[PDB]
Amino acid sequence: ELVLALYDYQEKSPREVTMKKGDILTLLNSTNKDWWKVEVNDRQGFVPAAYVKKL
Repeated sequence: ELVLALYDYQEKSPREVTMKKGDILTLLNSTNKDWWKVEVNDRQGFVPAAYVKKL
């Protein structure tokens, strides 16, 4: 599944990754309601689920 980044997010912990608004990310795990695991080109980690939209 692909998600679209609606906002910029800068990583704030070791498990997070950074994304820019408009990035299309690969969604790896959306089992948590708040934090989803994504791949943003050869990095994998968590971003806030509210800040992305599934395509």
